[PDB]
Amino acid sequence: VTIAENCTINGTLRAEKIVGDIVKAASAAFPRQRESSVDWPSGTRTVTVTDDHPFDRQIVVLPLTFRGSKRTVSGRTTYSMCYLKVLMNGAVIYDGAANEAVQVFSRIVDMPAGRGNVILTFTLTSTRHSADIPPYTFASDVQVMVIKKQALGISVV
Amino acid sequence: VTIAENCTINGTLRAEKIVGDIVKAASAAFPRQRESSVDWPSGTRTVTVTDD
Repeated sequence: VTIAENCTINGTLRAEKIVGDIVKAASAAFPRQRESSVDWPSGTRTVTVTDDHPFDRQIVVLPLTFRGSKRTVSGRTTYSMCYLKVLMNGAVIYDGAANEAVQVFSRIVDMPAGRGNVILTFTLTSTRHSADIPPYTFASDVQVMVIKKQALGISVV
Repeated sequence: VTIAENCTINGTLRAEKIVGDIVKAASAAFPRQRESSVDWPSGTRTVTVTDD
């Protein structure tokens, strides 16, 4: 069926695939490495978006908050840094580090139509205070949405 | 087309605008003003939502 203008269903629409201006969403938590009683985020999450749409799309990475720590023992101060590296199709697009203050990563990745699948890799690494004290870092979940760009519902200029 | 009851699609539904029980979204970044080797966010963004 090809409808050139408005189509109005007054009941229930049961569609398998929708290629409209709806939102797509995926989410995951970083793998946790643990010892004794404490764990920290350390690992990689790979998000694949297929180019199965006829219009360009925006992949929005929602605010991801990552933070390290500082510990002073016997007057000696040690840092536990949290490194977040974000790759688009194998090319580094973000490389951030947190020591004490929180760092927030939220980005827009322009995926066009027909260019191919877009792969976003989020690698997070935590460094220990010393050989005996494990890393003490925090990192929130990675959440990714796909939106339409230049849509008629919401516009942004 | 006007349908008074359920409509079922066994393939791909491709609509430009969808009006009902859906989650719309938009996003942008603030303009950045820069000098030498340092930039900072400073600017205006507008989000318009249509009453449709």
